[PDB]
Amino acid sequence: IVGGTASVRGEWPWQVTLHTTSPTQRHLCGGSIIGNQWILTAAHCFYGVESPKILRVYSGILNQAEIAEDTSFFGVQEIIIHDQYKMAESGYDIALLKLETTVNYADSQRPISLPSKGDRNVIYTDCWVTGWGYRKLRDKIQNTLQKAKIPLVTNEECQKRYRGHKITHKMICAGYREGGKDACKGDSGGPLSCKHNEVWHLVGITSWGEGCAQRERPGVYTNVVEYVDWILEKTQAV
Ligand SMILES: O=C(N[C@@H](Cc1ccccc1)C(=O)NCc1cc(=O)[nH]c2ccc(Cl)cc12)c1ccc2[nH]c(=O)cc(O)c2c1
Ligand SMILES: [Cl-]
Repeated sequence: IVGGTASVRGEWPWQVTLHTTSPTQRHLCGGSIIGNQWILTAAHCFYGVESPKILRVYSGILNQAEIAEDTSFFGVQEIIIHDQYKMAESGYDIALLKLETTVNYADSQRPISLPSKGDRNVIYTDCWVTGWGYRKLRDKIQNTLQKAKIPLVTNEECQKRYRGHKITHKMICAGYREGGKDACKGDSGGPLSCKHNEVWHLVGITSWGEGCAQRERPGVYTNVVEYVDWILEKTQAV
């Protein structure tokens, strides 16, 4: 996260840190708890991941220092990537992780509500992006979960800012005209969370951008409301 601040413990209790054990253990991506056995994240996080067996999900984490070899984690039973996903910049950057055990909800870890299809008209004015990513384009993974308030931009505006890309209605953008605050490397798969009427929704998934925090380069997020049928369909049994 560029231009953000340290979070309070438990203010983002849907936020997970997804780790890989290969070759040694490190943070890979963000993700959101959406159900007792379900993390929602970005499809591009699994480039070159051959097996779900090298994945570990940590919940209720503020600082990465909390993760040691004795720290408990959720194993991943199944990675489900959207079958139309080819790569982040051309959309469909959405994946589900089916955990091996279920999350026991608490003030430290519980789920975020998916957007309603009826919410497509709501103008959100209280949106935050969170993560352990870089504080600038060349940098490293941060210890403490950062947060940044960032206004959504319209798809017409965002399209103007990426004339070499096709910014579709299944993408949503957010950023300042002058830059300054943004997601950056390490943040992807994490939530773009918008509070409306005292209720938080999972409006987007951190996907990509050109650079981090540049002027006239909004962050691009998976537009979650566009995938509520896909999520329902994929999270059923057998
Ligand atoms: O590059 C990373 N993530 C990329 C995506 C990715 C994920 C997994 C493997 C390869 C690449 C990212 O966050 N991508 C999102 C992203 C990148 C960027 O440069 N600018 C942005 C501007 C706006 C928005 Cl919304 C997103 C971005 C990434 C992930 C985990 C890491 N762990 C480490 O221990 C050390 C790292 O250096 C590291 C880097
Ligand atoms: Cl472009």
